[PDB]
Amino acid sequence: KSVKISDDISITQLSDKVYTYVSLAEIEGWGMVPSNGMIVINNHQAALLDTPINDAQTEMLVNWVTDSLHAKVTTFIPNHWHGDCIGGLGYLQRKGVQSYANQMTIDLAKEKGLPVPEHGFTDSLTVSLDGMPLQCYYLGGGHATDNIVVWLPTENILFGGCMLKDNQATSIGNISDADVTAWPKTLDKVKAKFPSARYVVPGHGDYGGTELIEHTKQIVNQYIESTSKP
Amino acid sequence: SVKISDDISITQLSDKVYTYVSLAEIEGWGMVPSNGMIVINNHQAALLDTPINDAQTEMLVNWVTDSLHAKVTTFIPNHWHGDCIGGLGYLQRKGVQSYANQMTIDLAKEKGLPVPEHGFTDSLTVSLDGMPLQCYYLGGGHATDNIVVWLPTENILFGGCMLKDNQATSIGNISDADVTAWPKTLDKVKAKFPSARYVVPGHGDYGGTELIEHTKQIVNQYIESTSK
Ligand code: NA
Ligand code: NA
Ligand SMILES: [Zn+2]
Ligand SMILES: [Zn+2]
Ligand SMILES: [Zn+2]
Ligand SMILES: [Zn+2]
Repeated sequence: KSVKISDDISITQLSDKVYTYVSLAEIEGWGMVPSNGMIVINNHQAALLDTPINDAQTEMLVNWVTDSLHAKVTTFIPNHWHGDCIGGLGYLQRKGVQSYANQMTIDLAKEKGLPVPEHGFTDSLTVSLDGMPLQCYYLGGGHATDNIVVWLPTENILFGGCMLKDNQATSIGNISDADVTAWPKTLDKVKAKFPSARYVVPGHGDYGGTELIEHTKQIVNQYIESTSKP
Repeated sequence: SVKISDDISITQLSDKVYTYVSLAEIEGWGMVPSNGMIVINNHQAALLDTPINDAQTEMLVNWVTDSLHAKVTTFIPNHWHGDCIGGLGYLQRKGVQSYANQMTIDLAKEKGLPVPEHGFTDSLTVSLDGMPLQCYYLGGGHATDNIVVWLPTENILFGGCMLKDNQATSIGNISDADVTAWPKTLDKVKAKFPSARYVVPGHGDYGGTELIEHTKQIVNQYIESTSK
């Protein structure tokens, strides 16, 4: 599977230009919790999709991109406003990395005093990494009201983020910012929009293929039934 | 209105916004003036539409540098026509970053024209070092991919070529127009920007929100004069 690049960070290469990382960080009362993200590389320029929970781990990751990939991190896109998405944005901004996100994520970050991504979109936005398309789509609420997905057309790889659960997952998880009623519909749109997905990376846990989508949908619907009757 | 050169003049609309008019010849029609915008924040500038060519674009960009002491770092074209992206080649050679309707990008690619970098489909708010540049695609009009750029902190709308100045009587170049969709787009624009202080068209004098209704009338009148 992966390769360690820190005592807490491991990385898995999915394609010549795409890698997915696993960042482990302690969360009070849950021990070391892993969160996923992506590193996309084109012409020695890199895009980081989600940051680890803090600056320190984000800096480790970016230093690896420089030291081992000989790439400069120029681009950043977060899945949503949670920590496993923008926990390291303060460091990236100190470093001059440009950012793009769902306009909803920007409003939420501003409202909450968190580091704020620069450019906001409402429907879709294809960020060009020196000619390589990183297609960002907001298809509706799910795990978080502002959650988006990032599709890499040239690679057939989808970083669906936290709205998607890994195959070993059995619970809906943290729903404090979720839109459980919209969530199954959002998954339906994801399924239909990216039928050629070869790799599908969730916000936490092992990546897989398109089955993660149906897997997640069953979890949300089971959650809905469980908390509705009797 | 200040003269930048014999073929380019610029008018300041607010502390942070300027509108330029550059004159270039259209094969078979003579000299035609086209409009664009210069928005400035913390010595960084956004150019909305470029003159018809690299030469004129470079002239304008050096003036922003020397007279306005701002560096152009950002670019947004109204659509794929020359009066929007004619000087994109030069801008890209200068390291200027660009955002545009995805439609504009696809059109520029299929035509072998300079291609903007980042494409959006509904709306996009570009941050000029904190100053918002709100871009919206509200439907086809003068061109199928035409958008508008709203400056919320200024109440200034660069509507582009989908809008005509007050003196206009004709619909103008409609070779890439979506005439039947156009009035519907103007309705969407009207409902969306009732607070406009300045409304700048792709060609002609800028005015107020009245250019939107005026244009709707021109497009409708056109539809009539060709249906008798
Ligand atoms: Na993440
Ligand atoms: Na123009
Ligand atoms: Zn989350
Ligand atoms: Zn998460
Ligand atoms: Zn045009
Ligand atoms: Zn025009």
